[PDB]
Amino acid sequence: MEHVAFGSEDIENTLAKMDDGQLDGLAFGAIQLDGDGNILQYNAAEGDITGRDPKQVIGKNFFKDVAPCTDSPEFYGKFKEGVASGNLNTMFEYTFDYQMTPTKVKVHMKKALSGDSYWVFVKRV
Ligand SMILES: *C(=O)/C=C/c1ccc(O)cc1
Repeated sequence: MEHVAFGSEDIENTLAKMDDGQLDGLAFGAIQLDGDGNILQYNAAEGDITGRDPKQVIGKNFFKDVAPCTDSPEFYGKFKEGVASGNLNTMFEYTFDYQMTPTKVKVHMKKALSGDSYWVFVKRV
């Protein structure tokens, strides 16, 4: 696979500029968002967790379109606050339940190293 653990302290360095192929080798779901929440990258593990087809969701807005169950203070609010501050590093459990069997996950959102983009990492719990 790719040898990176969920929640690693330097994950943003390890995944910096990772192409879509390499991202598909992670053991956990990985989504890269711009500051508005548009999907830039979406890996295979995430698609397995959620059922979404990665290439279909890239370019969509995660909060508006793909994941309305995350359009809440508890998820989007945290994301939006992090984007506004230009800093984000949070881990929390959540349940994904839009047009899918409800699935509890652990989420790690972390600002990407460079630029202004934001990772959403997901694993099952
Ligand atoms: C709630 O609507 C959650 C949906 C969802 C979460 C994560 C994804 O990668 C895709 C859909």
